[PDB]
Parts: sequence; C-alpha cells; structure tokens
Amino acid sequence: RWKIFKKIEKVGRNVRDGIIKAGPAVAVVGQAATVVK
Repeated sequence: RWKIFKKIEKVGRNVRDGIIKAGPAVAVVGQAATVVK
C-alpha cells in the first residue's frame, strides 16, 4: 500500500538513475549475471 510502493518506486529510479548517471560494472555484471543465471 505504501511500503512496497514507495520501495519499488524509489529503488526503481535509484538503480536506473545510478546506472545512467555513472554506469558501474559491478552492478551491471552482478545484476545481469544474476538475472541470466
């Protein structure tokens, strides 16, 4: 109702903004690898 919403909403823009702003390799590799395997 609020927790999940605010959470997913925040985290959603957080990651994106973080990856777009700078664009680290750890997060990308990790996330991708985790999502793939």
